[PDB]
Amino acid sequence: AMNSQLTLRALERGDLRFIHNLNNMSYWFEEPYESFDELEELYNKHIHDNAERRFVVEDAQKNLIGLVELIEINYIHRSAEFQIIIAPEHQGKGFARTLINRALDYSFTILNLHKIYLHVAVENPKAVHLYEECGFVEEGHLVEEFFINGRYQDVKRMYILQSKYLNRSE
Amino acid sequence: NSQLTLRALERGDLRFIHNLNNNRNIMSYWFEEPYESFDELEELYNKHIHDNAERRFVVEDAQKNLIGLVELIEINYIHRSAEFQIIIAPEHQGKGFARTLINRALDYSFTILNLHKIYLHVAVENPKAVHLYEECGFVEEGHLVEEFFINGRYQDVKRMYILQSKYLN
Amino acid sequence: NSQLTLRALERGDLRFIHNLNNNRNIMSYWFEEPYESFDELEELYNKHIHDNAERRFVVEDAQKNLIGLVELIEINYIHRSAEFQIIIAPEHQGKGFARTLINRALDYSFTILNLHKIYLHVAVENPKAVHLYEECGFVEEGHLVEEFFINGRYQDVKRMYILQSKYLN
Amino acid sequence: NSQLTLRALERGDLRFIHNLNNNRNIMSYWFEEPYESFDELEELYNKHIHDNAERRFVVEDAQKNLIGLVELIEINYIHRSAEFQIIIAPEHQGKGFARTLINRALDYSFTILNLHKIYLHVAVENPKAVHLYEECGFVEEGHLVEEFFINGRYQDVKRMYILQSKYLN
Amino acid sequence: MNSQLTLRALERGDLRFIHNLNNNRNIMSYWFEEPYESFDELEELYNKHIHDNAERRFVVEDAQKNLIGLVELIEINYIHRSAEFQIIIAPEHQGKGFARTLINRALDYSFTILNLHKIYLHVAVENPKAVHLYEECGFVEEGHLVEEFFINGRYQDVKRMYILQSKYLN
Amino acid sequence: MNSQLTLRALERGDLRFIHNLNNNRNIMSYWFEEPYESFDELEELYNKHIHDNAERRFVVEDAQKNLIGLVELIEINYIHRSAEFQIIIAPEHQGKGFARTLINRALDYSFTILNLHKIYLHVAVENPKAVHLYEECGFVEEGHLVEEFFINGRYQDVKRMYILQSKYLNRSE
Amino acid sequence: MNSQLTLRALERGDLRFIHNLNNNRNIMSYWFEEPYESFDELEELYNKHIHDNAERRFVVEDAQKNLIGLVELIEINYIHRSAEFQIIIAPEHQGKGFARTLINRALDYSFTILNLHKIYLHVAVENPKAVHLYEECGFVEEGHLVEEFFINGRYQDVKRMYILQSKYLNRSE
Amino acid sequence: MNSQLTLRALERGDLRFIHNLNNNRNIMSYWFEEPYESFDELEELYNKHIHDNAERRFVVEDAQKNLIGLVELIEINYIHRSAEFQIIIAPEHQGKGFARTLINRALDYSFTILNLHKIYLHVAVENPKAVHLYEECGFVEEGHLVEEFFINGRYQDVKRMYILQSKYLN
Amino acid sequence: NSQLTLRALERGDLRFIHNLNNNRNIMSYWFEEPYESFDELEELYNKHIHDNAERRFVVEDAQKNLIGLVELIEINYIHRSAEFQIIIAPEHQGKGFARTLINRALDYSFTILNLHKIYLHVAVENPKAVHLYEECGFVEEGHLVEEFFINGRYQDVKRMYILQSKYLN
Amino acid sequence: NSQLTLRALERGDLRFIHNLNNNRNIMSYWFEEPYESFDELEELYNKHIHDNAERRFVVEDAQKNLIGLVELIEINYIHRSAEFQIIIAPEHQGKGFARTLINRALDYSFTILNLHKIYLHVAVENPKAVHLYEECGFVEEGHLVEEFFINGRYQDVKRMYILQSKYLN
Amino acid sequence: AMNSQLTLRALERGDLRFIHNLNNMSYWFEEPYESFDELEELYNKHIHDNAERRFVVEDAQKNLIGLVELIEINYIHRSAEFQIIIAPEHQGKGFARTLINRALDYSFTILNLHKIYLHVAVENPKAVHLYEECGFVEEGHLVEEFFINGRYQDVKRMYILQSKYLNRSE
Amino acid sequence: NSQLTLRALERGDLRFIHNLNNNRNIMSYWFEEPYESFDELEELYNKHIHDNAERRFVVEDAQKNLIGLVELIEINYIHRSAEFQIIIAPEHQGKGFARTLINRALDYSFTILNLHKIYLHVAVENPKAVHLYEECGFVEEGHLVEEFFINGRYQDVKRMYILQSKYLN
Ligand SMILES: [Mn+2]
Ligand SMILES: [Mn+2]
Ligand SMILES: [Mn+2]
Ligand SMILES: [Mn+2]
Ligand SMILES: [Mn+2]
Ligand SMILES: [Mn+2]
Repeated sequence: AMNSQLTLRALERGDLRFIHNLNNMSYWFEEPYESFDELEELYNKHIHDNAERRFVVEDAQKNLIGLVELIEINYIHRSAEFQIIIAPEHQGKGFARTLINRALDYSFTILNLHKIYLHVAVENPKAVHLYEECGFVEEGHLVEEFFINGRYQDVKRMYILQSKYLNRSE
Repeated sequence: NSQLTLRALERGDLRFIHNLNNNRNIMSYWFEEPYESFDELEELYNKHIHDNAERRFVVEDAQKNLIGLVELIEINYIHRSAEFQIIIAPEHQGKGFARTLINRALDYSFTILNLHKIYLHVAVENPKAVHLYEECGFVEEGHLVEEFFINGRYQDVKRMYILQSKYLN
Repeated sequence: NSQLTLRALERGDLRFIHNLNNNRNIMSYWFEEPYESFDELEELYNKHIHDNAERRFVVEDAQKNLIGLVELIEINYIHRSAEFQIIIAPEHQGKGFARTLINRALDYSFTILNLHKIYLHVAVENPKAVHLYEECGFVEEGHLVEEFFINGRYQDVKRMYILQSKYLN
Repeated sequence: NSQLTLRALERGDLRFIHNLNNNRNIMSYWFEEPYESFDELEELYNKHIHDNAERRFVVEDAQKNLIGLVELIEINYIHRSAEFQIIIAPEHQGKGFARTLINRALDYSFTILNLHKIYLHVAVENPKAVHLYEECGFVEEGHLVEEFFINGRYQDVKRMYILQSKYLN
Repeated sequence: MNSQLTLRALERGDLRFIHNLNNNRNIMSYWFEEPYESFDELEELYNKHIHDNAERRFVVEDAQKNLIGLVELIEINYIHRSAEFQIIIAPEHQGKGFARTLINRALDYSFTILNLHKIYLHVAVENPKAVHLYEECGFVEEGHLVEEFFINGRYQDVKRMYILQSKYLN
Repeated sequence: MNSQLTLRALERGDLRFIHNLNNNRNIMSYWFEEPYESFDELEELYNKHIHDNAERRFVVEDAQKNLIGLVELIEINYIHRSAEFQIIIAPEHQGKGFARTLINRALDYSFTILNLHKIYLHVAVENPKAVHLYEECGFVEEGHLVEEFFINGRYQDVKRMYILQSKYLNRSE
Repeated sequence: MNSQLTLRALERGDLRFIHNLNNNRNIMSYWFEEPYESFDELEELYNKHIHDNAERRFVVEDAQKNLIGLVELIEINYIHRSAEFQIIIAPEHQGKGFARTLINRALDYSFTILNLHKIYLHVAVENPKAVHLYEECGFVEEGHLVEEFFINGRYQDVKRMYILQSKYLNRSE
Repeated sequence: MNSQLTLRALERGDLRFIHNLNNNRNIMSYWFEEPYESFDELEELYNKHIHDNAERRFVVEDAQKNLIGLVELIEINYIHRSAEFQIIIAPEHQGKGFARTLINRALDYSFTILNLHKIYLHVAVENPKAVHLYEECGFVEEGHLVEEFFINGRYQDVKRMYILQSKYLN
Repeated sequence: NSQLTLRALERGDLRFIHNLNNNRNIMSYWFEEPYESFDELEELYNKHIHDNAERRFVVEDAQKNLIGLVELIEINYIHRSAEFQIIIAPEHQGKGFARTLINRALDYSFTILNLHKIYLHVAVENPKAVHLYEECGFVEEGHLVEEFFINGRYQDVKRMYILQSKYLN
Repeated sequence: NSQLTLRALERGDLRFIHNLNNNRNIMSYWFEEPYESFDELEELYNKHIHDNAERRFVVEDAQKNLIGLVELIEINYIHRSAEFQIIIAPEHQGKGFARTLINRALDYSFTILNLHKIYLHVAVENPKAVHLYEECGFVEEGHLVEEFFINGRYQDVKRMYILQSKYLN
Repeated sequence: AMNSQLTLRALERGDLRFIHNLNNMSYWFEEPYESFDELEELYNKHIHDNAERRFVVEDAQKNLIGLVELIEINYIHRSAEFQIIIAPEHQGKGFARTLINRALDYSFTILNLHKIYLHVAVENPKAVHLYEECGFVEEGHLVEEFFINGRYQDVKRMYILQSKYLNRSE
Repeated sequence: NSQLTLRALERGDLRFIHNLNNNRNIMSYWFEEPYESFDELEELYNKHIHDNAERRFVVEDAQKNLIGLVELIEINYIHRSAEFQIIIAPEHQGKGFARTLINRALDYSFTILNLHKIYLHVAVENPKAVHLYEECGFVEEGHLVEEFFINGRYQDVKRMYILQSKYLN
């Protein structure tokens, strides 16, 4: 209900600590990093690169809630992959749908992308169902795609198109 | 209105420009490069300090409150033309400052930069703004079809111009 | 016409581009920066090699003769638009190539770059050119007043556009 | 087929890669950056020489004729996967080299790089290619909707994979 | 009042004052023949030309260190031994009789320290009182430049006036 | 003859010629307001100012590509829209009547391509023939600069002469 | 008094003082043969020449750390083993008898630490009191340079005075 | 012979000749007050000081382009308007009467082009014939520098001789 | 003596080093380059931070008072030798520290750096110092004639060495 | 012991690392480059930030006291091996933390980095350390003769290893 | 017998092709490379680095025979690892012992190292025996150290000391 | 002997210097940095072109054959001293050139550089060389014990000097 006070803002240098705290292997523009020091240098290097865009999510009190990321952005095919990360202490408060809507809205009314896709573990059917409710549809079931917790797991690939998100209600 | 001033934009004004871009909530550009992050804006600012293709001015009142921004872009010094954009901070909209800012901009453009022509774009769906520009002496020279993707759809804009010869009489 | 090809511009083609600019005898630009000397053109070329705001193609025949140039400029990948200019070498003007080149340019723009809109400027005093563009599907969206200083006086130009939806159907 | 060899790509092979890109006539990429001119390709090459994310092999015969190219991209060394593309030079298409190249690539991927999975994309509108990949042991894991803008329209592609366990048994 | 006016070499800390002088005057200002508007541009042009001898500047102060004005020598040529001189007095100090004193300080510097041969200046034809003041200080008209400067919405004529080292020293 | 004179933008390969022109004249030459003497200094000043718009130069060639002379615009200011012009003809081509043609080419460029408002030049007071030539091409004296230049052992006066875009373009209208 | 004068190598924090000394003297000052006027130019010339051995400078302080003056060696050549010396005392400390002491410190440094062979200086012909002071410290006139320097509106002559290491070190032996 | 001698600005292609002149002369040579020995060092000092105006050099050629000598102006000061002059004639061209002509060319350049006020030079006290030649060309002794230069195993005295622009021009 | 420690020199110690050089009143060197100003010393320090030809240590007591400096220079890792210099601050001279410092330096040189030989120079006119070095195991290997210009005249110095084999037994 | 944690090393930890190196009092290395001063360590740190060959973890308790350091060096990601060193701060030596740290390191090495082998070196003259490692599951694979010059003499060290298969069963 | 004509020379840029041909995963200063282009850049980067030293082996006719490498050189411990690689076409001609002697001689009479060690596959007992003949002694048997041909293999670590190689005959 | 000349070393002589180092077969240094590869020598050469601490001269005959090298190193311009080394190419040894080269070097050192003292090192085991130096006026000032590791063992060298005052009489 009280998701009204969540704001998105473009990621900046001061947010790197938070990003570092969030990851428990991460990448910055497809380059791996572990230390905050490496992340700092990778950040300076890619500041003008348009292949990935990030937004930190804050509440009215400026607490850092989570992160919205678009990666693999291609401006000819007009597509991007989307990932959302909510800080542990803010999980389970119902913010996810709101953040997903903000991300799609940005992608489809500002960047003018045509398609957005994402990956979700097959073993997290609750998350899969949440994405289906937000209008995503399964386009793939990737077999043994990611090595997580000691074994290769399958993931769903789900997408939504700009035409669908914008004209859903017409 | 009499106490509104223009001053050349400086690094310390960038936070304000960044705030104007967040509230406005469309993609903003610095020397034709889109920016989102304050850090990207700051780097684009340092890179183009010596570039004359765009010039910007902040608008302040007698008390130094930041009112808005005046921008000249696509400046070409052979054809002597430029595009003009004006942005008033939300809290200062509706107070009658617009005409004043437009006059300041034209005055600068035509009595200091010595430009020949100034043009601007205004949404077709904002006929009040179109009418305001017509009152300040601008005339429609084009109706650009599906020129800008704004708020989820391609929109048409009027292109309006005024010439130095007209303004200087 | 069937044997005309477009190929991405390369450093070795700059001599040709420079020759086209001399006979045309108007101020030429490379990424919105004016140039006159071959050396300035070469340096602007090296500087903008990775810049996606402009794309150029040389036109060749089956025998590799250099026919002309196709340029897309002001490319904006959010609004998905670009401005188009075409230049045919003097000795190849009047051979019927223009329509073919225009089609190749639109095809590239709309089936490879995935742009939404392409526009161009054409002198009002060249109504034959205007008519040719109308035949290829372009429509006037503006009549720009005293937009360009050409041959000693400010001239009006038509601004003409075509949309991807129209060209693809 | 027995006499086909793979060799790690070097700067001298860039001409060949550029030639392959012209015939295919869709936008090509070098480490996810698009390029059209040989000059752009050469610069992107110098820039990514130390980058592990993509690896390429040129295919030659006993006489050193250039047959084609094998590319692994989006290589991830933790998940141990990569995307595979194969490009055969026009003059060598239809001669039965494809299956051999595919086998060489899988062998390399699975017995030398020690990858776990190899996947590829194939246009839904090219069912003969899809069928060939199914014969080589690939299986469909996705049907990507309107994934790529190719020839004026968004097209669907199949995503097909093969696992190291399957190929090695 | 006038005996206590001093010239001192312009320094980085004075640029704010120079910027304020440019805002009040409200015509396009130049630094090493490059126009500037923003304080940032002025500061970068200042850093870039610190070792360039084609222009030299001095701030004018009183006994209490109030900033009175600026003296500039530009187009300095050390073979022909000439330079252009410009003087700008802050609004609040105009009309107080400082000008003649500043002009003499500038000529003294030019002719007894830099060893220049000639100093010239430009003065609007529409400011005959200024022209006459320069004539009183020993300058003579050598040209009447037609529509030389676009100032305040129109091309204006300016007098070009000069004085020679031999005249000022004898 | 004069119909066949062409202007082209100066390029690096023309610098030898420019250097030769400077040696014959035998007075101090400048490139972007910096004096130069050696070819090497000229070449480095050329590389340094390639993208600087305050000066523009053109070499003059005939139908056979012989190098005839040089046209320079300096002190170009794009707000006031003015520039200084200098023309130099190679010794062996002086006295063939090319000057007026080159002056027309320069004015035409300045006023129909760069869109400048005013062009001025300096001419030695002791070269009244040159002053007269400039007056015929439409220039008018706007100053007589006293002891402006140290040339050949003494300070000399020069005329400053100008012409406006309105006059050159619309004289006939 | 003079026993308590110390020399120390010039440092960045002393540049304000050097700048103040230049303003009072009111003639053109140089740093590594480059003239400077603003503090900012002096600071950049200082940063640029930090590792340049052609000039060396020392500030003079008293027991209380007040800044008294400056000792400079310039044109140092380590093959010919010579250098030019200049000494500048702050106005408020002139006339207290410090000069001879500073000159001795400078000679001592030059001849017992740098191992130079010769030290020379310039003194205005119109400052015969200074010339006499230098003669007392062991310097001898080796030239009377005619119209060498343009100072205060006219070319002035200066004496050039020198002293050799052998004389300063072994005079007493 | 002498009417056909020309001065031209030194260029990179002349450095081999300058290096040969330094080897034959067999004393330590300087470029912008820095000693050089190797051609490589000379070439780097040349590149580094191309835009430095404190020294200017000219090679002397005959009608057939044979390299005759070198004319150098050093310690050029554009406020006091003075410079030091050095002339070096290639061994095979010494004794042919070129010197006076070269000296006049150098003074002419200095005084009718650079607009200098004074030119001075150094000449070994042990070469009174050279001293006398300079006196004939209008130079006057202004100093006798004691043990100024360590040359050929010993400190040597040199005369310092000067000439003024007013004298040479009148 | 037991409470004297050696620690690797750091930027914050440069003031102390500079103070030692002023009272000693002879030309000092940093990596064979002479210095006088603190600023020159600081720049030489930044430049040679990774240079292994010289190593320095400050000597402190239990209370962290700065006692002196130990320097190894001309370090050659093939011949395995180095030159040693030791400087004790004026106020700490005559307290018996010298022998202790010499032992610490040799210990470092021979048990950590693994050098084979350490040598030093000592003025012939300081026979007390020479005798102290002989007591610590050094032996004269040369009497260098007029090696150093010090206090207005060329002075002879003894060169004294000790070998790792001797110190370790 | 239960409350000991490992945390990836950062720039702010360099002081601590430098303190550990002073107490050990033998030559220390950062990516195989020796260092003594904090300044050298800081420069070597900046230089190797992107280098994968060594990884470090600081050990803290619940209250954030700095206990020690765990280092993996000579990491090879193909052969999947690394050399391990552990350093405990003097004040925490002898309190029983060692075995716990060793277990944490093996666990990390074998369940997170997926290494195959971990080896270490231990002085032959420190048989209690050797015995402790044998108890933790390491086995001698070499006795390296006169491998390290430590405290004035070349000393032998045991090389001890443990394999992932052994630790995980 | 005719090993007398083998020469060692320090590796230089032109030898990189040969080094590239020799490797069938290699490293340059412990940094991995595959392409010749990467090797070129790594070469430029480490030219002044003393941690590794390489020598190419040539015959009288300048054929490239092989490579001698010292790596992990530490100048405090005074040790290094040695590797020798003979080009396929030159294997089996008896050159190895000669190259090993050249390497030890260099290491022990020029670099002044104290110890040299090497690694040899346990499954290549012929090579192990050759090294024992040249004076090396086993100091370790590394268990499952290297993944070669589809499985982890054991390797011997063998060393020789300077004192032994130099005084063997006394 | 009369026709032997010195000339300042230049880049084109480096191959010769490299050849001299290969035949001599001991570790060579350039500005105290050891070099082996021609590429390392070339980079050290470019780096120290402006460094005055060492000066070198090649020796040529009338026919331009390269005879040898004269080097002054450790040049100090305050103490006015330098170390001298001379190397004659193998094929030119034994022809009586040595005395001549020594005289050329001393002459340069003492009549051009104005040095005060020149010293050199000569193996104790080469008494013929020692005697030659004594004949040219040098005197032993030291017998350095185990100073250089040459040919597998530490060797002693004589240090010999001569002063400018002596040579200039
Ligand atoms: Mn990707
Ligand atoms: Mn634009
Ligand atoms: Mn100017
Ligand atoms: Mn000087
Ligand atoms: Mn290692
Ligand atoms: Mn040394």
